[PDB]
Amino acid sequence: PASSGLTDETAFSCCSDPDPSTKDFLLQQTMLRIKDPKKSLDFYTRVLGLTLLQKLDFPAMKFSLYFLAYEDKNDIPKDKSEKTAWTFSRKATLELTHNWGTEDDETQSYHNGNSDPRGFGHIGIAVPDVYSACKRFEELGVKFVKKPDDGKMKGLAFIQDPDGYWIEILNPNKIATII
Amino acid sequence: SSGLTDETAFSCCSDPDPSTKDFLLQQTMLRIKDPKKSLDFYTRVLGLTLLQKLDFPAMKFSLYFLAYEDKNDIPKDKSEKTAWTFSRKATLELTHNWGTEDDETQSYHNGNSDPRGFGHIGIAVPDVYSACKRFEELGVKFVKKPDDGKMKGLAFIQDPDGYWIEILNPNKIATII
Ligand SMILES: FC(F)(F)Oc1ccc(NC(=S)N2CCc3c([nH]c4ccccc34)C2)cc1
Ligand SMILES: [Zn+2]
Ligand SMILES: [Zn+2]
Repeated sequence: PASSGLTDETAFSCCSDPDPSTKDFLLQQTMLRIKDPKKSLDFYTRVLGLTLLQKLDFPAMKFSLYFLAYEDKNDIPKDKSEKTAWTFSRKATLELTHNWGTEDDETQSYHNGNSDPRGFGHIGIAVPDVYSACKRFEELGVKFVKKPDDGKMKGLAFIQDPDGYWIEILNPNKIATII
Repeated sequence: SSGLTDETAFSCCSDPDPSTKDFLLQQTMLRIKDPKKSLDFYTRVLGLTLLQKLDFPAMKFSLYFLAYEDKNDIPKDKSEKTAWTFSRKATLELTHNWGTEDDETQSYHNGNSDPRGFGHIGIAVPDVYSACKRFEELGVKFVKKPDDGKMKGLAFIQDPDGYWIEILNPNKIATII
């Protein structure tokens, strides 16, 4: 017969315990290409409150990388080598990739993964209060894909960044409510 | 061209608003064709733990949450488990739309060919060369071997959907830059 999703039993049976060699692995980054770092940096820092950990430039290859994360800026090492080893050992960073010149091209944009052809869906941020977070987002001119009370899943939002990537806004202590 | 100067970049950065103080970067969502290949890949090859599984029969999809977390840390009772899962940093939400697994004319787009957007997720590891040795041994497909290309000591592998996963050592990137 055709799909009905895996039962917990089938799902749970596909799960292995971590091999000891993987014990110090961490999920360090999600990389997204960005058209204009001026817009993106302003959005991710001012709207969402993330910090720029490091900027890396690769002139020969004509791109820059910007690493953003929820980290205290006073924790960032000043020295470029110690900064680099710190940035790349932090959990949950965003690597924003700037291919030089895209900001000047008015016919160029990246694809957000949510229309054909689909793949990547979104990043997601946990906040203590979705409704107050989104009220602030609204006051700052943030574009919404889904307002918190819109649609089936009440109490949950999606906003877009300056490239159009979707960002889920959720409250971990109330997700239990909205099945 | 020539990129942003540090002064231009840094000048676009605001200090965080206090209302954002408890925000955390909780998930990256990827759509997956076959949850069987994927759970196997991410748990066994990569060593992540399945925190939780969610089903939405009305909409015909399931969500699988994976993260590097000790399973003995997972709340046993089903309600508080969810609030734990959704408060962990750096989880992967894998989205399975029912039926894609049986379809041979379907695959998802990895973001690295036209039209580009998403690039990859990235895993920091203590030793890239032994990790990739183990990966080779389990039959993992590579996009870039660690010694392949200019940037030595850094690898890209593919998951069962074709998404790229960077494999890196934070203490050797400083050398690599
Ligand atoms: F043109 C843009 F817009 F920049 O779009 C892109 C999109 C993706 C990339 N990155 C690619 S294509 N790869 C990563 C590293 C790598 C590839 N083959 C290899 C063979 C040997 C060693 C390393 C590699 C493939 C570079 C530029
Ligand atoms: Zn990367
Ligand atoms: Zn999500």
